[PDB]
Parts: sequence; C-alpha cells; structure tokens
Amino acid sequence: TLPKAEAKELSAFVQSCVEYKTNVCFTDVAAYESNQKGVLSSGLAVLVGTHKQLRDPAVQRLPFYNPAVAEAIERVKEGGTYGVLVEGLANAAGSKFVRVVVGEVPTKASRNNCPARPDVVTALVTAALDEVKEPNTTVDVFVLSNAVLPIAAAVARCGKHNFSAKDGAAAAAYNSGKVSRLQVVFPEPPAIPPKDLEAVATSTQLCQRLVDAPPNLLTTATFTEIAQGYAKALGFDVDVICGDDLCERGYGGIYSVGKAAFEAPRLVTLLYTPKGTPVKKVSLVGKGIVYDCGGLALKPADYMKLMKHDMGGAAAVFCGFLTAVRLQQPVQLSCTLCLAENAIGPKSYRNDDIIVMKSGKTVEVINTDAEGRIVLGDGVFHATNELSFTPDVVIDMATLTGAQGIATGRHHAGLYVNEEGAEAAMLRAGRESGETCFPVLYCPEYHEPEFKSNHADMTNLMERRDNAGVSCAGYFITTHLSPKFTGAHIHVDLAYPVFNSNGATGFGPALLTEYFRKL
Amino acid sequence: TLPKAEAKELSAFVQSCVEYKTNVCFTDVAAYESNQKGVLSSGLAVLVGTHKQLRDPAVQRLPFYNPAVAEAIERVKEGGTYGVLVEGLANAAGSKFVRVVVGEVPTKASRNNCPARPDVVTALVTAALDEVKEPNTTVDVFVLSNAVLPIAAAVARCGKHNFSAKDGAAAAAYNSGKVSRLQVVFPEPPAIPPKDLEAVATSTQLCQRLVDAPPNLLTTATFTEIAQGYAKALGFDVDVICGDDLCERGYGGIYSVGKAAFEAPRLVTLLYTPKGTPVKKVSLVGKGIVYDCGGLALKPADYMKLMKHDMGGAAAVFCGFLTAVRLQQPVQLSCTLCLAENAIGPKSYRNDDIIVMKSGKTVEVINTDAEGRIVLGDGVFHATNELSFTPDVVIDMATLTGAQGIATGRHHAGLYVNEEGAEAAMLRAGRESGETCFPVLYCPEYHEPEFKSNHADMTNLMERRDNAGVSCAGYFITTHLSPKFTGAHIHVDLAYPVFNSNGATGFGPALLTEYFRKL
Amino acid sequence: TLPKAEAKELSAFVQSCVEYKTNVCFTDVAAYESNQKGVLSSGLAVLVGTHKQLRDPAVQRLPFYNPAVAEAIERVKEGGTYGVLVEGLANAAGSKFVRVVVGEVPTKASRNNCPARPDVVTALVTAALDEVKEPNTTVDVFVLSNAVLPIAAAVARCGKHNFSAKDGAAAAAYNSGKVSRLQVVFPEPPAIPPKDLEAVATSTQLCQRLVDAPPNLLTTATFTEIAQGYAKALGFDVDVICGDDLCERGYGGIYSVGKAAFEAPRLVTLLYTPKGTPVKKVSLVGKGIVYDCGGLALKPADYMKLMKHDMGGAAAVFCGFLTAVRLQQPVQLSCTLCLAENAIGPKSYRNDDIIVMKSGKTVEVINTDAEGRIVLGDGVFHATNELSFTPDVVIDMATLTGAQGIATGRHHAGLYVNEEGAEAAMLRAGRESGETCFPVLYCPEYHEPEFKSNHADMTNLMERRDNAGVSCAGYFITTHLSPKFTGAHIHVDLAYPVFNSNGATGFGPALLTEYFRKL
Amino acid sequence: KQLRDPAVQRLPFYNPAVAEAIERVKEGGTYGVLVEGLANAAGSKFVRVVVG
Ligand SMILES: CC(C)C[C@H](NC(=O)[C@@H](O)[C@H](N)Cc1ccccc1)C(=O)O
Ligand SMILES: CC(C)C[C@H](NC(=O)[C@@H](O)[C@H](N)Cc1ccccc1)C(=O)O
Ligand SMILES: CC(C)C[C@H](NC(=O)[C@@H](O)[C@H](N)Cc1ccccc1)C(=O)O
Ligand SMILES: [Mn+2]
Ligand SMILES: [Mn+2]
Ligand SMILES: [Mn+2]
Ligand SMILES: [Mn+2]
Ligand SMILES: [Mn+2]
Ligand SMILES: [Mn+2]
Repeated sequence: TLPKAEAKELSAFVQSCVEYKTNVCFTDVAAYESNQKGVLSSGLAVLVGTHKQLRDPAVQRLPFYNPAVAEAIERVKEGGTYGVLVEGLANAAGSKFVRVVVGEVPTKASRNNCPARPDVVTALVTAALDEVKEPNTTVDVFVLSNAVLPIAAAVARCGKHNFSAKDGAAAAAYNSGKVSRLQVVFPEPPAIPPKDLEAVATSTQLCQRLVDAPPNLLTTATFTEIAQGYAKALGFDVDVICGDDLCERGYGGIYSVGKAAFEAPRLVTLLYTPKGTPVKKVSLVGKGIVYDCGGLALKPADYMKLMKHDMGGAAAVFCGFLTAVRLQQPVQLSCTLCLAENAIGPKSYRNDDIIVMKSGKTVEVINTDAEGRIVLGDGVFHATNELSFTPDVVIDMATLTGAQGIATGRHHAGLYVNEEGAEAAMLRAGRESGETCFPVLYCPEYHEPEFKSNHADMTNLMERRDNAGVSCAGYFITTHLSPKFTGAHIHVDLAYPVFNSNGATGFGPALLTEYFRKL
Repeated sequence: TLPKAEAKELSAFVQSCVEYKTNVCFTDVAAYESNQKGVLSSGLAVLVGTHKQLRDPAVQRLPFYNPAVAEAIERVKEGGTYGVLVEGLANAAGSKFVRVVVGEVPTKASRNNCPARPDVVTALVTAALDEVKEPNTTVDVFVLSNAVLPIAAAVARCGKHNFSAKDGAAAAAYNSGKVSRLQVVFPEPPAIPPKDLEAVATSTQLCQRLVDAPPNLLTTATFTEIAQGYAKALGFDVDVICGDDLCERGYGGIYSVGKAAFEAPRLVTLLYTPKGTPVKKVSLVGKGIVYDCGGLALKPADYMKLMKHDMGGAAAVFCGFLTAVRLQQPVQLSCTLCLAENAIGPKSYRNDDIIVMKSGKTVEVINTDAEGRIVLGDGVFHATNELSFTPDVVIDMATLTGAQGIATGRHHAGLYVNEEGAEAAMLRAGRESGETCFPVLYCPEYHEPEFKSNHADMTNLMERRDNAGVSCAGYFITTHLSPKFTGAHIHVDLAYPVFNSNGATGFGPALLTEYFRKL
Repeated sequence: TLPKAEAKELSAFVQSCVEYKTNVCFTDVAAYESNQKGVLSSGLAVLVGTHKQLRDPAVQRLPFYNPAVAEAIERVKEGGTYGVLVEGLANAAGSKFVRVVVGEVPTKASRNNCPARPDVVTALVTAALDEVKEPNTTVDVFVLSNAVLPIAAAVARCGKHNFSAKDGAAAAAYNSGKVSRLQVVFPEPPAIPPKDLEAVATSTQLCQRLVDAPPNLLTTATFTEIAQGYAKALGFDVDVICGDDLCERGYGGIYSVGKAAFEAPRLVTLLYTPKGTPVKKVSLVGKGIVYDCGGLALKPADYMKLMKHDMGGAAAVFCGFLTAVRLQQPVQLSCTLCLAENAIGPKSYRNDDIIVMKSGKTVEVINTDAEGRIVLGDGVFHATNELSFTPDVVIDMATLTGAQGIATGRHHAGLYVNEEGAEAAMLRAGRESGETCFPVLYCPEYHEPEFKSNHADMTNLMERRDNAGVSCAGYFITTHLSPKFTGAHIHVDLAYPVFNSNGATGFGPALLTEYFRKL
Repeated sequence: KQLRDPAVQRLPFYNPAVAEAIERVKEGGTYGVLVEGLANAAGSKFVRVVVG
C-alpha cells in the first residue's frame, strides 16, 4: 500500500497521459494567408530550410520577409540559427517587433539517412524556441521542405518537453507550462492530412512523456492503467496478466525478472482489428522495463541513471499502436507490453537461477542485468503462440544493449531480422520517417554457440561478449518464438535513439506508422 | 515486527543512553589538597602540560612529585608520555607503588588551531590510561593548563569508550566495564563551574556513544526514543513526524531517502525556550543517517564500513541542545533531527526519481548516495518555515561529503556560511572549544549551475564533482531555506572530525556550546 | 644495434617468410585414381562433406570406403568428426591400419554467410589431423564440395600452424616440424587450377605466419625486409620511407606513432602493374602495427596480449598483393604497409600532442592507443596523392577497433564504405571466399562532430565512444583522403577475424583475391 | 542597470532595435540585432550589434 498523497499523484499522472493532446498543428502557406491574412500568430516566427530552399523566390512572398530576413539568410551558418527583428509586422500578440529566426538545414545526407535531415530541423526549431518571450503563445514555424511526415515528428520532438516537474508543474500532473503552441506551415497542402499529422505528433510526444517520466510516476501499474485508459477511450481490447498469475501461467521469464519489485510485473496485450480485411497481421512486443537497476547484478550509479528510459521500446510500440487505432490503419495488431521493474531485494532472481520460460525452454541466468531479452522471450512466445491469430510479422522493440550504441550509434536503431525483405522495408520506413535504423549481423549459426549451458537449454548471456552483442541478444529472443510462427521477425534495438541530452526523443512510433503504411 | 530478544536489547540500549552519566569530574589543586589530603585516588596519576608548564615551581608542590617524576619530565618527548614508579605514596587503592605518567603537550599551534592543543591532551591521557592495572578505579589527571572548556571536552573524549560490546558488555546494555573514573585537577578553580564542565563532558560522551553505536542498536526508532526520554526528563518539547506521514505532509526528501528501510524515517524537532528574553533564536538541523549503504547507488564495503557514523551531525546538534537545556543557556533553540536509514531494496528511491521537497522545489535524483543534502533540505525548510518562530541563525551539521576530508582534513570541520560574521564567530568557537573548523568556498553563483536539471528544478548532484564539492553540497541545502528566513546560515560538514581510528570523537556539541556562549 | 645472435635469428626468420612454401596441394578424384591407383598417401584419410553429400552413391567408389566408413557416416554428428580403422588398405606409409576420419559439414548458412560453411571445414580437418601418428606424412583430404576457393583457404588455415617455437623449432627459423602435407581431393577437376589454388593457400599461410609471429621476430624492419625479398624474387617495385625521413617528408602521423620504438617506423609501398590494360586501379593500405602497447595510453596486460596481431591488416594486403602478382591478375595495384610499433618511452607521442598529417590536416591526440587510424590516415593520403597513378578504389585493412567485435563479431570483418556498389561487391567476395564481412553504418554527417577539437582540425578519438565506434574510426581515415581521389573507399575493420583461439587465421588475402577476380 | 543608463543612448550604434535587444537579452546571455546603414570601416550594409 502507498501513501494517499503518492496514490493521488499517480492517478493525476495517469490522467495526464491518457488525455495528452499535442501542442503542434499543421497548415500550408496559402491556407495560412487565407486564414490569418498576413497577421503573425505571435512575436516570434521561425523559418527553416536548406541553403537553396531559403533562396527560392517564393520565400520573398512570405508575410514576414524583408531585407533584414534576407540578411539573416546570408549570415546564418549551416546547422545554425540567426535571428532578426522586424518592426511593425502585424501580429496577434501586438508587439512593436517580431523576431524572425532563420535556420539552415544541411543537404548532405548519406544513403543510411533521411534526405530531409529532420534531425537538424528538430535542433534548429529547439534553438529558435529559446527566443520565446512569453508563454501560452503560438509560434509560426515555416518549413521549406514538403517531407511532411519526418518534419511532423521532428517538430513534435523539438523544444521544451511536455513532461516537466519544474516551477510547480508537479501540482499540475507534470504538464509543462513552458511549452509553446507550434503552427507548422508547409509550402504546399500536406500530402498527409493535418489531423493525421497531429495524431503522429501526439504519439511522438506521448512516447516522449512516458520515457521522460521518472519511475516513481511511470510504474508497471501506471503504465498498465494508461493503456487501459486508452482502451476505454478508443475501444480496443486489453488483456493483463499480472504478478503471481505470470508464474501460475508459465511466464517464468517476465515473472522472475519482475518479482523482486514493489509493483508487480505485467504482461499487457492490446488488440486492434480494423474494419474489413487487414493488409497484414502484425504482433508488436515492447521491452517495458520501467527501471533497470541491474537486479543482483547491480549497475553502478552512472550507468543506472537514465534507466527510466528502459521502457522506451514499450512506449514506442504502445504509441505506434495508438496511432494505428486513431488513423484506422488497415493492419491487424497485437501490442504486448512486457512490464517489469528489474529490482534488487530478497526476492531477486539470481545469477545462477534457472528459469522455465513460457516457451518451455529453460534459461540459466548468468547475469540478471540481461533482463530484457528474458522478458521479451516471454513476450514473443505469447504473441506467436497464445493469441487468437498467428501474426505474419513480429516486431519487438527494446532498449536492449549498450553494444547497440557502439555498433550503430545514437541515431540509428539496430535491426536484427530473419528475412531480407522485412529488413529492407523497415530500413525504408526509417529513412522516410526520419527514425532511422541500420542492420546488425544476422547469423544464428554463429550466435547460438555463445549461449551453451551446462544444465539449462541456454544461458541468458554470451560466453564471449565481443562476438556481435546486438545480434546475440536478438538471437536469444528468437529461440522463444513459437514453432507455429513462420513469418518475419524484426528485432529493433533502440537503446540510444530513444534519448538525447535533452531527454526522450519519442523515437519509434513514427517508424512503425510509416512501416505499416507501406505494408 | 522484531524478535522479542532484539526488542528487549533495543529498550535496554535506549535506557543506557537516556540515563548516560559521565565518568569525568573536575576540581583544582587546592580543593584536591583540602579534600584528599595528599592521598591519591588510585595507583595511577597523570600529569599533562607543556614543556614550560611542567618546569613551573608549582609542579614540585604536587602530592606525587619526587625526583623520579622530575626525571620523567626531562626524559619525556614532545607529544609523548613517560612513566615512573613512586614507592610508598599514599593512595586510596593501597598500592605499594603509584605509577606517575607524565605527558608533554606541544606549544606549537597554527592560527587555525586551539592554542591549548587539546588534541594532544586527549592522546596523552589515552596513552596514560593504558597503564591502568585494575578497572573501576579513579585516576587523577593533573592538567597544567587553565583552558578549562577545551580540556574538559578533550578528557571526555579520551581513553576507552563508554560504548562497548566486549567481554559480556552486550548483557549490560553495552555500557563498557573498561572505563576509568577520571578526576581532572586544574591548577586554579575553573572559570566554568565543575558541574557545568561535567554537563559538557557528558554531552561529548553521549554524542560519542550514539556515533559509536552500530545501526542494529541505534536506529531511526531508538534515536527518536532517546530524544523522547530526554524530553520527559528535562522538560523540553518534542515533535515527531514519522514514516508515511512524512509523505502525506509533503516531506518528500526525507521520506524518499528513508522509505526503503526496515525502520521508518522520522523528522524529530525539539524545542527549548529559556526563561528570559533570549539573546538569539537558533535552529539546529542534523543529518541523522543511522546507516548510509548508498541506497541503489550502493557503496563498496570498504567505504560502507563506518557509515554508522553518518548520524554524527544529528548526535552533535542533539547533544549541543542537551547541554544548552542542562546549563540553561539563554538561547532559544529548535533542534531538528533528520532521521533515516539509506537502505537498499524494492522501495528504494532511485537514480532517476524526482522528489517533491517540502520546500516545493523538485529534485532529480542523480545519485542516491547523495542522500544527506536531500534529508537536510527538508530539515532546514522545516526549521525556517514550519516552527512557531523564525530563527535568526540556522546551523546544520552533517557528515556530508568525502570532499570535506580532502579539503579541510580530519580535524577541521568545513564551514559553508552565507555571512562573514557568523562564519568568524563559529571559527572562534572552534578555536576556543578545540572542536576546530575551517571555511570552504562560499560562491553560490558558481555552485548553482552544477545542479541544472532537464526536468526538475534541480539535481542532487553536481555535473562536475571537481568544482568545490563541500561548497556545492552546502549550496544545495540553501536552495531549500524558506523565503521567510533572512538570517545567517552556517553549514557544518563534519564527515571526518566525528571519528578517528579509535571510533567516535564526540565532535560538535562543545563547539555549539561555545558558539552559544558568545552570541 | 642488436646482439649478433638476435640479428642472426631475425635474418633466418626473414628468410623463412620470403621462401615460405605451402604444405597443401590440390587434385581431384579421377586424377587421384589415375596417379595413385587406390594407394592412400598415408595411414590417415579424411572425408568431409554435408549430410547429403556423404550419402551420395559416388562416395562408395572412394578407395577407402567400406562398411565401417559407412557406419562412421551414420554415427558422425553435424559439425563433428568420427574415426574408423580400415585393415589392409593399401597406403604409401605401409600402415597395418588406415584411420578414416569422417566430418559432417552443416548446410545451415544465413544470408550473411558462405553457403559452403568453410568455417566448419577448417574445424573438422583440424580435429581430424590431431589423429596423425607420425610426422612428414601426406594426408589425403577428400572433400565433397566443389566450392574450390573457400575450401582451399579453409584447408590452408587448418591444423597446426607453420609458425612454431615448440621443441627446438626456434633453431629451424620457427618452421614447424608438426605440420602434415595435405592433399585436397575435390570431386571434379577444380574450376580454378591446382597451382592457382596453391598460390592462394600459400598466401593464407604466409599471412598466418606473419600474424602469429611474435614482435621480437616480426618487427618493422623484418616485415620490410620480407617485402623487399618478395620484390626481388617476383620482380615488383618497392618504395620505403623510413624513420626520421617520415618526419622530414611530412608523414607526421606514422612518424609520431612509431618514433618511440626501438625499430623505426616505415611506410612501405609496393607496385604491381599487369601486362596490358588493367580492369581497375586499386590501392591497398594496411595497418602494420607490429605491436600495440597503447603508447602512453598504456593497455592493461590482458588487452595487450595478442597485440602482435595488430599487423593483421598489413599482412592481409601484403599477401593479397602477392597472390595478385603470382597469378598475374589483371589489376593494377599499390600496396602500402603502414609499419610501426606503438611503443612507450621518452620519445612517445603524447595524449595532447598535435600532429601535422601528410594530408596537411592537424590531429590532436586525445588517446595514443587510437594509433591505427592515424597511421592509416598517412597511408591513404600517400596512396591517393603521392603515387604515379590515382586509384579507382582504395581498400584499407586494419585490426582497428574493439568495437568491431562487439558490432560484427569474430567471423565478420566490418565494412565502412562510401559507395553501395563497392560495399556489395566486397560482401559478395566475402561470401564466395568464406572470409566473410558485414557492413557498419556509413553516416559521415553523424561521425564528423565526434572529432571536434579546440586547437587542431580534428581529434583522433570520439568525444562519445558509444556512437558507432567502428564507423567513426573509418570516418577519421576518410578525412585524410586526397581531394584528387573521387573513387570508392572500402575500410575493412578485421580486428577479430584475423585470429581465433589457435592463433592467426590468415583472414584477408583470399577475400581480396576474390574481390579482384570479379572486378 | 548600466545598459539602461541614459549615456548608452548617446553611443554611435544605438537605435530602437538596440533598445529592444536590451529588453530581450537574458542575464548572462547575449542578443544580437542588425542596424542598417550605420557607418563602418568595413563598408558593411548592416552592422550587427550584440548586447550582453
Ligand atoms: C551487463 C550486460 C549483461 C547487459 C547490459 N544491458 C542491460 O542491462 C540492459 O538491460 C540495458 N537496459 C541496455 C542499455 C545499456 C545502455 C544504455 C541504454 C540501455 C549491457 O551491457 O548491454
Ligand atoms: C557518492 C557521492 C554522490 C556522495 C558521497 N557522499 C555520501 O554518500 C554521503 O552520504 C556520506 N555520508 C559522506 C561521507 C564520506 C566518507 C566518509 C564519511 C562520510 C561522496 O562521495 O562524498
Ligand atoms: C582505447 C581506444 C581508444 C581504442 C582501442 N583500439 C586500439 O588500441 C587499437 O589500436 C587496437 N589495435 C584494436 C583492437 C582491440 C581489441 C582486439 C583487437 C584489436 C579500442 O578499444 O578499440
Ligand atoms: Mn535493461
Ligand atoms: Mn539490464
Ligand atoms: Mn551519508
Ligand atoms: Mn551517502
Ligand atoms: Mn592497434
Ligand atoms: Mn591501439
């Protein structure tokens, strides 16, 4: 039992997440001219585009353009911003001056990147929004790219985060009071409708909120409640297997990992079936480790910090699922959240313990800090064996390995995929969405020997850690796929892309949305 | 909750502390000649003074003096002892020989030290008492200094400790059977009355007892009981905020730090108002971490050893408060004990958790092993906001940082102080009392940026640990002072001065007594 | 200067490498029947193939086949061996019994692997050769695969190594006396002529020898002498820039890395131009760190062990070059060996030193143990700027990062490549040759910021080591490409594939040979 | 306070944009504004004025 004040805070936080609405809206230049008649929304305007786009004659026709802005365009550095005052520009806030911040997007983009470079878009707008003078204002963000989806997600993830505990925000269910309403103004009417773009942005930001949230607010229980709240509101199915019932029902992996914690582990499965025939049946599985202390294999404090992000895969699949429901995408979806806190205490699963996985395979625990793969093993078996359908594609997303950062870096999620076709499709989705990925070695014949055990079917940790660590963690997960499943399996290791130095990025949902789109 | 045998042991230990009486008494040479008529109290006598004092003609008139003693004076090394037998010296134990141990105190003393060098006095008497032949005897300690307060504390802290578990003492409520009664014989009638000196010595030793006591005996609960016992006996007020009530009442800092532990955290506030108009209103706040395991940021065993001393600041303020009550010093006092065990388990506050402090400010926990500043933050806000008066001066005392030892060393507590005047006054009190201090950098404009947080008002740990660490910990505490408070704030970091290789020193109470004296 | 006995030993070792001849020959079943008329070469015969190949009717017609061998085929485990005695089988050693060892090769092979699974072929033959009874024998190795190139290299790298210091071999210029002559018997006449296969095998084993050799034998000087010896013998060009001349000629990278060592660094460039028009101009550049102690950034002993392998990239390109010359492949080649010992002493380049690279770019040395990329920077600039031709393709090979093992593992060299076409071609070559590769992230826009320096053009080490470390090391190298070069650059990180628990693998040369074949 | 001294108005680069920079600049921060047609030795169309 929790103190009443803490329970009240948790309920309010749940509600803040269930009712989360985005601060971003979308329009185009002609519609803007028509609706606002040259009156800026506030005393700040942002203009972002490539060196060339910024010099297009059409830019001169923008309502804030003048010779100072032209000079800003000359003086701005690639990847940088440059601000100029414009006197007596009509604006809804009534200010003698409007500040116009120009940002230059690079055109350089490697074959593994998104050509629109939404990464820099995000950074530019973030920087520009630091010039906001007052709160509760609307900032016009004029973008010269028509790459609407990656730009939508880029702007959604930019600026001050909706999650905040600063300056009394704790009393307002941790809804930030520092966020500006953002009006993205594309050159042309967007190929994807504005309300659809809002739904994408909303999911990016909800994902960000969940990840940013500390574990004292986002627990196994509150995450479950949030999912249940969305289920009631949007009318999808929710199945919860909780605490000791996991043990009784043979879910030894997730049970063992989570059982030491104050809040019980949960296997939460969400179902969405579209009207009419689905283009595909897809099962999503997310690593929902609300906090990873390491268990008995305790992390040092510097590594343990930011392990509140260890549910980033669960948040990603959860929010991608929400977007699919909200936009009524024609994909049949399961979304299985593998919720646990990897805690330390008398009930800790041990370095030596042998787990009976839901798959029936036994796992010797070499290291309790390799918890994610165990939890996901139960998740994928559940998805591929225990649902009312058998999926064509299984996608698991997880903040799984430090190796991932070493291998594919801070901006590219690592892909371990059993089929070239699915892999290429996810890579395409990454390049289109901006939520970029890169493959890691798929070679089960070389991963399999690393998990030999004297007494169990397998260990949970490689004998040699310098033998394709991102890949091996993926391999472990595959051993727990049901034999009934013969489809494509996409393992997404997103340990690093889910955050940056400002906090969560909301990486993952837009990737999924784009992937679903092209199925 | 506890086994019956353990509960009985705890009660007995509480009683041993509540009823603690000192082994030291004080007199002077003429009163001694008058009451004992040249008959030594036992077969051991100690003579301590400087090279010059030892050669004063008055020394020849001491009842034990003879040519052997004169020779001891020639042979003794500075900072050392030298013992000689004297045959047929009248003594109350009827010993054929009396052992006379001479000890030479240095005169060398830097401007940051106590000129009477009580540090050496303590060491000399400690060494001399090792020559005690039988226990339960009274040893005459003839001191040639008239620096009565520092000598009183020095002798109080010397020799075998009143806390012991050796040789069956556990059955006697851990009251040592190895302690000698000590009769300090000053040259002149002491400027401070003997019974007043006893009260000081008593507080030094009670402080020593509490600090020495292992955490299986001195818990959050037993410390609270001890305070309550003294409150009934001496007639002062006691307020206790316990366990989950700390959470309900907004004391998020001390609640979060303490909640993992077996015994609940407590905020214990004691009040003393003198009969007259007080010279000053002073609020004392003490770090009462009964044991600091580090929490989830677990300490290695070699660092974790001696973290039973982590309540040294609470003991210091508690015992300083007792002395003020017993001697009826004309200071109005609050004494707030911030009691918690920093424990590891499922309920552990986390590296990532965000705390809502009593001050209303939010704290992002970077490292759970920086618990003291958090607990103190709630303590100082309580003192400056929640009491029936507003203090002129806030003094917090805490075994706060390893940096303290690096900066100011084993014998000098570090002072972080917002006013030059209060700082100088505490320094002077340290020099007079022998419980020496030294300032650390006060520069809030440079400390403040170290605690920047993405999501909370502040972190609990510096981004850079090599940027005035003693000072930064102090700074943190100041951020939680009430806006209602506009007085002097003295932060005392006494991590190292509270112990030496023999255990607790009882450092702190005498410092406070002397400070109160000169207000 | 060296002791005379050490100089004699080095000369002999040089000669052993320059004159190295392989122990492997190649034939086919019909030619074997014709030349040996059913008489086995010795008392051991090896039969290796897939489960299915082993059950082909043709197997029954092999000269050693009998019912015991049929049983061995039933009893052998996948990836294992099984031996049976056959009495009175004609053999050249006149052995009462012939031991026939059957080995089963798996057919399982992922899309990133060589379908013939030469990895297992090597392991099987290695195991089987442990049954050799006497030395200086010829062992018939009957292979059921017709994948002649990968099998040739697989057998070349198997069994006991030609480098040895056991049992007096030091007195025989470290030529092992434990090696068996091996006669590989393919089912059909090999698509590649036997003498051409011998040249491939010879290069695999020479590469192995150089890598296995400890740095007291294989020094910057002896490696250079070996290259000169081959140049005299085969009639290709050799250019040597030695020691202080590197500094005088602006080769600040390789000079600074190597200058602390007892033996001077050398930039050794070899040239081969075929008769007639080359299909391509290719420049090879190899990391020839004869020993990597870490420099002032000293490695711990457990990591420093096996840094004699740190010239594995130089050995690879060197031997790939030799094969091209010996087989007269129609490729114009340069081969640049970046030879240095990364030593520790008074002349050590420092953590802080600023290097003026041959490229004209300055490099701030953050860490002296990131030496390889520096040495290679000078190598690739040399190749792309200082030769009599400009290459179409630059291939650098290096044992460059620990990240490589983490990312792509022990069997797959990491590829960082500026063009998709070249990457795909090298990957194809890896799958055909058996010397498998896998790509790492190519994304210069994300690597570049990691190398920002306050005072130099760049650092030699990433600010963040968890941001695509294999890729970032590659990126560094690319910054030193001449602007004159506009072709394909293939960076091969082969830190782990160059060795296994038995020592060097001779990985690299066959990869190159196969790549050159398909140009 | 120094930035709001009347003497500041008499500086050769001062104009209403600069005055606005003084309002908008954050403590410990900078804020830059363009001033068109201010005489300068480099003959620059605009002079950038950075207030701190
Ligand atoms: C110690 C090892 C057995 C396993 C360890 N991984 C973990 O503990 C995972 O549960 C982590 N949740 C993976 C991770 C690492 C760094 C940043 C973000 C995420 C790892 O090193 O990757
Ligand atoms: C790990 C850091 C965040 C903070 C740490 N301090 C602590 O844990 C405090 O709670 C300790 N109670 C301070 C301490 C250290 C050494 C000897 C006596 C007392 C310190 O290093 O000073
Ligand atoms: C210390 C770091 C700056 C760089 C370091 N790399 C090196 O020292 C390279 O010179 C090593 N030669 C790379 C290496 C590491 C492990 C096994 C084989 C080869 C690495 O750890 O990757
Ligand atoms: Mn984890
Ligand atoms: Mn973990
Ligand atoms: Mn502490
Ligand atoms: Mn601590
Ligand atoms: Mn190296
Ligand atoms: Mn190195």
